[PDB]
Amino acid sequence: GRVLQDVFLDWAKKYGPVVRVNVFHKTSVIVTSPESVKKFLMSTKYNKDSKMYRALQTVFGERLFGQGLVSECNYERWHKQRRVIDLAFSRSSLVSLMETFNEKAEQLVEILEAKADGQTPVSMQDMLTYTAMDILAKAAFGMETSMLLGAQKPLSQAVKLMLEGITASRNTKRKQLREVRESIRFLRQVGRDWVQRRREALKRGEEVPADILTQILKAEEGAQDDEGLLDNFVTFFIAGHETSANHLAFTVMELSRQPEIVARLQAEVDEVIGSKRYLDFEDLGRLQYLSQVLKESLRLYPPAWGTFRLLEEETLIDGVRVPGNTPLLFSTYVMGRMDTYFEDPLTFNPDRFGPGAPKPRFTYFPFSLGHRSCIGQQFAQMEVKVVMAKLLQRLEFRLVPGQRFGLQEQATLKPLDPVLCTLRPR
Ligand code: HEM
Ligand SMILES: C[C@@](O)(CS(=O)(=O)c1ccc(F)cc1)C(=O)Nc1ccc(C#N)c(C(F)(F)F)c1
Repeated sequence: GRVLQDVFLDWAKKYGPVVRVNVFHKTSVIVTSPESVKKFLMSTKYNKDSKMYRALQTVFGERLFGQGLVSECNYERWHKQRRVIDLAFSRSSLVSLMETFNEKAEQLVEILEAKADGQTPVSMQDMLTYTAMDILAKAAFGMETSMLLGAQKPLSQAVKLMLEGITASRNTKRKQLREVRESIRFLRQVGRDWVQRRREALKRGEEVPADILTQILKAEEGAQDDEGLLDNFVTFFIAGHETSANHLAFTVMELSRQPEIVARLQAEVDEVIGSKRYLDFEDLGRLQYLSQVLKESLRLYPPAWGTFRLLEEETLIDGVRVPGNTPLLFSTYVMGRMDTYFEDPLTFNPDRFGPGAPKPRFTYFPFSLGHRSCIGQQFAQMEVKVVMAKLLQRLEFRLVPGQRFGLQEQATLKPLDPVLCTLRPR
């Protein structure tokens, strides 16, 4: 259960802060000094490398993320979508999402409580993925997928294959090619239909609370076809649930072998929310220790391990001449595991993020940094606190003997094993 990132870690440690590599069968330079991270990520002068993102824009010759918000590299084209889409992420937009967050988390916990007999194995990876998908579908596009309740099996199956498609396409077979193409076309069709269903409600003068769909449509205002829209549809559908689910899955997985931390987490949910059923916005800020545990989870287990920038002009980086036209790779996974940046890096220790501790300085970036940072950071941090808070209040988890703690790389990092647990009530 090692990943290509673990090899980059070995080389960063051994060959220093500037290392030429092969990723996606392409030359790049991995750059792992905090000073280089600041200089390149913190300036609008450096932009994403279209070359490295082509594997999201299209897969197996089927259009996927296209020139959506993640995969668009040109600053001006990106800046135009971002300025608009940003509105759906205001403090007030996010406050409004609390209900969706509580509703899905509650439904999750209820489903789990029904299986909490200590004998039924439950894939926490699958359940968390269904939750995150149901949350995203509702919060972003105003649709109920009810995957938690067994619905939309074809859609979840389509996301699954598509993800494996992204996995096979850039790294490594007859049916897979067909399945993946079909899955990508199904996803884009799903988006067609949900855009239509929104348009027809609007056509009949119905009222629509501003959301992500509202701003994606709005950014597509004046285009002859809606292919840009479906790009942004698939972008958010995927990016707005997969990393959250992976992050939750890693956190649950790790906590199963951290009883003392669970005890403090439990003690904390009690003090701040009690046995209350609904979490208020202001409740989130007070779950400070849960916050540290999630931060520490992202340090060791970042679903999105890093990012690429195009270095346009030959530049000196930490004493090494790097030629112009070179993709720079930045890895929060790598830096998180280097003892030069984090003491005893392999130890899961949430006190690293405790009150009074200096904040890691450009050595930790699970949502990236600068202008290309994650638009959904706060959205994500909120949903996962809501979900974990409810789990911690009501349930205890035990990993099914034989479950491993390792990682795998699909389109993101996620647990190698499905996180099979048996459940008991707290
Ligand atoms: C804990 C979960 C999350 C983490 C770890 C996370 C991680 C990241 C990272 C590292 C970036 C940079 C990608 C790159 O440079 O190529 C990114 C991009 C972004 N993610 Fe997130 N993300 C998560 C949750 C969310 C959610 C919930 C949303 C949507 C609701 C979302 C939407 C976005 C989008 C659209 C981008 C592109 C931003 C831009 O270039 O303007 N993510 N995410
Ligand atoms: C194809 C690849 O899986 C591989 S990668 O190793 O070149 C890579 C991983 C993570 C990155 F942030 C950037 C690149 C990939 O680009 N995945 C990727 C990148 C960003 C995002 C975001 N946001 C996602 C996500 F699935 F949408 F979350 C996947």
